[PDB]
Amino acid sequence: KDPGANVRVVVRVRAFLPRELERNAECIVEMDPATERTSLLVPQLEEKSFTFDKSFWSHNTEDEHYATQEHVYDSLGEEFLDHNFEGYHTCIFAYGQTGSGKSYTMMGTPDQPGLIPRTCEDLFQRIASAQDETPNISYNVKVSYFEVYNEHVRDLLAPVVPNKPPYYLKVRESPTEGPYVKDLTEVPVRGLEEIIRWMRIGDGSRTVASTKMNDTSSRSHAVFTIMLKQIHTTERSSRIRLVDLAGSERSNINKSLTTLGRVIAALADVVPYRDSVLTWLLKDSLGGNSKTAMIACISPTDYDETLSTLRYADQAKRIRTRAVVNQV
Amino acid sequence: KDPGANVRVVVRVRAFLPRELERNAECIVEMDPATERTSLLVPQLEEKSFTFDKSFWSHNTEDEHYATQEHVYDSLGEEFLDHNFEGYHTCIFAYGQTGSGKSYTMMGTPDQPGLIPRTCEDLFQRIASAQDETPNISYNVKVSYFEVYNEHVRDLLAPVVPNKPPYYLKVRESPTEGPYVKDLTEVPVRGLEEIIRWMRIGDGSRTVASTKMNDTSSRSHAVFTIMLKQIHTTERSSRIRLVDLAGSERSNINKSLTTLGRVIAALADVVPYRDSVLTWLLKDSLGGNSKTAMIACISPTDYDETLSTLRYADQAKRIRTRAVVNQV
Ligand SMILES: Nc1ncnc2c1ncn2[C@@H]1O[C@H](COP(=O)(O)OP(=O)(O)O)[C@@H](O)[C@H]1O
Ligand SMILES: Nc1ncnc2c1ncn2[C@@H]1O[C@H](COP(=O)(O)OP(=O)(O)O)[C@@H](O)[C@H]1O
Ligand SMILES: [Mg+2]
Ligand SMILES: [Mg+2]
Repeated sequence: KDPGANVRVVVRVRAFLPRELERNAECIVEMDPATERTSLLVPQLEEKSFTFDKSFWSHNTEDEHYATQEHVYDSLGEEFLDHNFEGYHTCIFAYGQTGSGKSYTMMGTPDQPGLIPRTCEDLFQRIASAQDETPNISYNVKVSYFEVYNEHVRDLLAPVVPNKPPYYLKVRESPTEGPYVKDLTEVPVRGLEEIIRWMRIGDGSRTVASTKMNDTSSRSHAVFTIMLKQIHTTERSSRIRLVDLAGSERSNINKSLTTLGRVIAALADVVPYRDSVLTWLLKDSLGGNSKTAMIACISPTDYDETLSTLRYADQAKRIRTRAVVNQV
Repeated sequence: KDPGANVRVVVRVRAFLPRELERNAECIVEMDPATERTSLLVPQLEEKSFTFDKSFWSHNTEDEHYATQEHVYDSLGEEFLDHNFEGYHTCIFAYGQTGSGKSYTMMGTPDQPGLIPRTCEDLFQRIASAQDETPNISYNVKVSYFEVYNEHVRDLLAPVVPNKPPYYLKVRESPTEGPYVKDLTEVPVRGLEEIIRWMRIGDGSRTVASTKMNDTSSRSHAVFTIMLKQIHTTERSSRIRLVDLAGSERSNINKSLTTLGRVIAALADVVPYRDSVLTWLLKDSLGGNSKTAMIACISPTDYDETLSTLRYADQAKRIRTRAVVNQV
């Protein structure tokens, strides 16, 4: 009786890590194959159940209801890509503690490819296939990619130059298409190959964690975005926003990830979109004209951290967006 | 009775892949903890033993003689770094079929770090520690990084620009310090953090495979090189060469990896160094002034492809280099 999309919410518990494996480390998450339910168990102060649009069990290979990367795409990813081609603005963000599997989910591995390349691959096949199915229609892909870190935005695709003075982009406002980053490089991409190249580039340009030997900063959020324009004399374009958020564990190096929580809170139970760069840039995706999905990633061992992730996810089911179809 | 270093040869069999795992896929490699022996078994035309400087069993976690990434470094990597700081030119190359674990070994994972970052970390700790142990001495690190692909050399650290006309560097010859790449960017690096940044950049700049969704070209060789200069009014520099070769399976897109074989062959049982770009640039690491290691990577399932890798590794034991200590 009103037109609002609910934020699609989905959880994915990952497999034990060698570190934990070592410890005969306990597992405190259970997902029902049938009901889409996730249960936080009590390790040997209480047991909690939740229901989500999907509860992805990616914790044990040999389980009957195991959820592969392909299976995650096939549920969430693909359907959202449909919406994009039907001219919706899409947005999927991975949220959860560091090491919960946000990056694995979104990006995955060379031979374990996650949401993003999946989408890319899917996308281009469609375009290719929509040649002789619909020859008076044709497509046009640009990709852009940036991370926020310490309330600073940097263009992950921009060339980088030794004796580095790291260079930050400005955030400004389309009176019609929301907030955006002033001057972010957007790169026309003709194929999978080309796209997944710029993906790889941008990626190795992220902030390096100094805590691991060899990692991306656990406190950097990254936004990969595919703008997709369909031309028929007349054309319209949708934009695919795909986000790998900074870990959630219990300018300021924090502001963004914490005030994000404040937003989701506002939108369920003045939304403080502008109290942070990330939330301001995603203002539209979290309540503007966006078909939007949250993927709560959870560790199978961490009790309070998982309980938090879950609480948010639960709270985020209540958010409603005003998702439309674009045209010019 | 003559001063030649033997090429150090080492092999590492990796764990099954999920794909193989699926198949109850057979395992045909066996390493003796005690003797450094590797045996190619007969699947259920013959059984073949070999001995190497080390035979790394990285195929099953719960095994008593399992070889971690850390343990691979602690054998090969460290000793070699020692040689570097003593002023030797080092070079370690990974060789084997695609998917054998070359990249995993050399580079590894964010939380599975291989040879390279390990080396970088070790290196910088030494320098840090050699502050107040030896304050009249101090160090100076530059990193450079390039891949060869289709007999083309490209500067993986050079900035890259949209509407990309991919840009190839030239090969010219130091009448004194061998072959080298004319104008390759070398980047002074002040810390672990700085170096492993530039590693990540260069990396995401490699050629994209179009066979996988999301991968580096199985046919690109990458040469990561750390030039380390020790200053005392007087200084000298050694260079660490770390190589992730193109796979070995059954300008021309092949020339390099195949004529490499022809070289190793020449040096054991006119060495055709210049018949390819790769072998010409490594001319020096393969028989010049270089302490040098080969790491043969092998799949635990692939019979002929492993037998070939092994054949070469066996043959490479015979190579002797003319490894010195440098000074100016
Ligand atoms: N769903 C999964 N199943 C098995 N292993 C996983 C899964 N997700 C992540 N991993 C592994 O766990 C580690 C942490 O994953 P990562 O995606 O970096 O977490 P985060 O992005 O939250 O830091 C990585 O080694 C990753 O490969
Ligand atoms: N030693 C190992 N133990 C367990 N898994 C491995 C090992 N080496 C490689 N793998 C996995 O096998 C796959 C192929 O490894 P990779 O290094 O890419 O081989 P190559 O570089 O020869 O293509 C990767 O997913 C890698 O993470
Ligand atoms: Mg991550
Ligand atoms: Mg590789």
